[PDB]
Amino acid sequence: GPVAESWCYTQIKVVKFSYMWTINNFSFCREEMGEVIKSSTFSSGANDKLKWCLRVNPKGLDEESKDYLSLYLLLVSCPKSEVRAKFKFSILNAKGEETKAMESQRAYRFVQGKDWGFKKFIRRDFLLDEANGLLPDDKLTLFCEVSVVQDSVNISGQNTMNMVKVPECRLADELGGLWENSRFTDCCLCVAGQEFQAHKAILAARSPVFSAMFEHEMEESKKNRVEINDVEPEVFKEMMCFIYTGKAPNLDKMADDLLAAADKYALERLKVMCEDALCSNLSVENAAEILILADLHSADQLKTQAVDFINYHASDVLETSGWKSMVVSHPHLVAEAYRSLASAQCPFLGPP
Amino acid sequence: GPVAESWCYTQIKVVKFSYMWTINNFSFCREEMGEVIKSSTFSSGANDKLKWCLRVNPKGLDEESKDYLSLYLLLVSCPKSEVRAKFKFSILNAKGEETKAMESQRAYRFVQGKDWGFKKFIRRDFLLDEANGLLPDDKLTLFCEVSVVQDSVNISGQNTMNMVKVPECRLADELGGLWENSRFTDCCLCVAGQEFQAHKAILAARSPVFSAMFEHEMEESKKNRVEINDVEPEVFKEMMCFIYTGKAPNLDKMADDLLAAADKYALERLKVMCEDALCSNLSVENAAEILILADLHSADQLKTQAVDFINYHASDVLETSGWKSMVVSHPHLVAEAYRSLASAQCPFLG
Amino acid sequence: VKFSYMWTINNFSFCREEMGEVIKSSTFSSGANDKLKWCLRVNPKGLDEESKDYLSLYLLLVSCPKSEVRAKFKFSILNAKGEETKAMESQRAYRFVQGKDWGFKKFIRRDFLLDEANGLLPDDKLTLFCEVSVV
Amino acid sequence: GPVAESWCYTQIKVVKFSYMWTINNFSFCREEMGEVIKSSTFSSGANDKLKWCLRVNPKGLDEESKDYLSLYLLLVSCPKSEVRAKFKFSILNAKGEETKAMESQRAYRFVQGKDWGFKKFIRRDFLLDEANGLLPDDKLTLFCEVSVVQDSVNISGQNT
Repeated sequence: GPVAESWCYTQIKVVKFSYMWTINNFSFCREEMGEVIKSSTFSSGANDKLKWCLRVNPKGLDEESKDYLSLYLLLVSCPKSEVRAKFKFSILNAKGEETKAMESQRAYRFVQGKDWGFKKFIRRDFLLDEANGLLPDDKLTLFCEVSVVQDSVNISGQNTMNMVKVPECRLADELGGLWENSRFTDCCLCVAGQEFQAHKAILAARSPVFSAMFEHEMEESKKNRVEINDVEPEVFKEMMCFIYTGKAPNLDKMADDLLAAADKYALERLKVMCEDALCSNLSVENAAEILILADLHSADQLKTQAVDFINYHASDVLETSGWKSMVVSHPHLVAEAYRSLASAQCPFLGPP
Repeated sequence: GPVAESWCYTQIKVVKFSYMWTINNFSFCREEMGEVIKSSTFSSGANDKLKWCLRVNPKGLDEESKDYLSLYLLLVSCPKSEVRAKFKFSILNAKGEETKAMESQRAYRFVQGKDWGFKKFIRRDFLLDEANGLLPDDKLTLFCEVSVVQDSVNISGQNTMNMVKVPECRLADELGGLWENSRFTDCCLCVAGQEFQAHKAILAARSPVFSAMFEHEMEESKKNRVEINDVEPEVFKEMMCFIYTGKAPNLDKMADDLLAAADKYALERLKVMCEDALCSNLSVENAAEILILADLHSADQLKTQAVDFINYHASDVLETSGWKSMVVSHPHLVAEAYRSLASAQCPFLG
Repeated sequence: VKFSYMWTINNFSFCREEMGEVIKSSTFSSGANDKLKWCLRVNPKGLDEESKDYLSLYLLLVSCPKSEVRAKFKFSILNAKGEETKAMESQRAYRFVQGKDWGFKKFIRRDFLLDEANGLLPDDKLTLFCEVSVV
Repeated sequence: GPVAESWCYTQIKVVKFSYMWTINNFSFCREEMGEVIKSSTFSSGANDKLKWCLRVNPKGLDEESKDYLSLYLLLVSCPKSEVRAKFKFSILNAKGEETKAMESQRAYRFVQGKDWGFKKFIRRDFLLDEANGLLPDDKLTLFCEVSVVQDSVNISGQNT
């Protein structure tokens, strides 16, 4: 383990798109040799100006490929003249696993309107055989993965310089002890009959709700006792810990009540923290309750991921009693669920 | 089962419809009228927009097909100009016949104003022969389910997740805004007459020197009326900026006095930060001045760096007036210089 | 429904690439119905190994409202004067689908194009003239 | 030439750098096979981000090029990932005109720290004889003309 006086780091940026192309009732291939079936243009968010498409010859490109379905990748739109990429084609069987997954050894050069692919991809008989499982419900399930390389960039770091070294920011390190020791604070803070000691400055700096609460004539006379009963002390301690310190250690065990309290007190960052923590806990059985919580507390990101989840897994949630209470308690939730479900994945019977 | 991101699916759903039609007196109809057969047309499909007609010719329309009986699918008008429909007519098993009956293996594209079908279905005498059991009550029922497979394009879906954003902590910028606003201030710090207002708890948490004076029972008077005279106002503002923000933006231009204030108020991080500023500023003219300042303020890292710099550049440093003044003013400083030049090096032959 | 296309390539002797790549044009149509989008595809060298000393060209249909479109295309090269020379068409009405290319791989000899007395490469610029009729 | 309804003028941008290099007292090259003597870094005004240089080995690179002067073009710095270019080298004579000018037909890809050149550029004794005059006053004048090709762009001009 040597120590280097200066170190370097050159990273060539790799971005990956993936594509899923199914062909229904594929034995009705509809045409003879020379038929090219295109697919829709696809891209990811970055940089979203790289449009790719797949072109399949079910019969074959040429007379050597008669018993060979051929699959090609064609780059339709690219802002630059050259993009180099490496592709991998695969076919899903009835279970769904990869089969005949073959890749490209080379990062081919791509231009506007250039296609690179495998003319010798798969035997026509090996696909057409039902016992191989490669045409489940006559659905040809292609699956493509493309990795584009960009220019690499040089970090060009250098250590063993600037001999005197400053410490890391001590602000949070010391102020985390401030709430814990509860020193030089003035005002009481009652939650469920349990009192804590806090001062107005940090609470007003980190929450507009308390900023509006303390300044409205109560600080002159009733500064000590404030009325809070919507929340419990075991979540309120974490509330004060996040307010004073800026960190949330015990977030997963209380991501519901902390979300409710942050929604109550306009804690934007804490609301996003509870959103991420609870959204990592998404599952089939607890979809109705998290949907209800997100709609109640106006969590935009959480409700977006929740409606995407319920549209993807609506086949197994409706039988649970959460949906059965949800329909009677929140009809608007059912309306929003139907509106989200009837437009994205099965809008107008395609796919059925 | 891998996951991917579009679900293209090319839904190529087919349009099929049910149909009922009965033919009466099929045995002697050729002797009745002949070959030119006209039957009723029907409309089906999307709200009966599509037009179709099914009829059976009992004998060949021309001379060549007199051997094989005609089941021709007449198509006066088609739905779309391109219909690559592999038509598969069927019978709902009036008797047992699902093989040896001519069923289409390859069809033709149907265009507007053109009819397409097949002219050979079964041998005429073989059909007329009742011994094969192909005469159920002298009537045949048609269930023509036309299968157009042309409509396929396309549907699509983006199908993105992107997880959650998770913005960064901003306690530093928030506390800087708190210092700038000065809301609910607990103590008044007066420096050179000018009064700033600050919070007691944050100052005590950051600097032990401020922490101590707010604990020695000097509270009834020194809360609002603490005097701070040995510092400049701008250096006090920069030090309060370090205390509240945790950051020192303007530190590089005022290293020495800010180091002095940091030494006075025991801010170790600010002390080392001003030390770092001073260390990468050394020149032969004022290096002894830096050493004097570092020794005065007990800055050990900067002290060692300046001592080593002077040891490396001693041939030019000794000519400066600052060295000649430290020789008089700070003798043990030059003693440390000699110690770190001799004890920390050598032997060097002689 | 007869389109027309005057598609121009400059500094062609700097063909920039070896055998087996394609310089596409941009999508073009007429005013009506302006939905059938077409594009030429020219390989400066041979598309195939046996063509090689050859200049292949195709017409490709990118966007189509209908399924299959019947059309007859005629390619030409406009010389230094500007007349239609090396003009050869397709007699058959070929069938065009989403992403089909039809044309002539053996369109013109590369040496016959690079001959400077022929005048088929004026100012290192080539002007292909395409006329496609859709029925 | 009839008027087309729609047309497209496709513009493959090219830039050209010209370079003149003068080596005085070249016969005092002072070293054997394997010595490289570089030139100053050079570019044009726009975009001035592609920085070129020449490199010459007086005796040669390889055992095949003992009696061959070897000359290379080296791209010292370039912000883009790759740059495609065609170069042409020439040696000026005593009267100053081009002589033994030889070029490269294929545009080579250039990247950080890559060179491309002619190892068998000119016969060494062909240079060193006085009769051809390609070494006037023991001065060697090289003219390097390089062409960098860029992105093509489509304008899509539509007419009535």
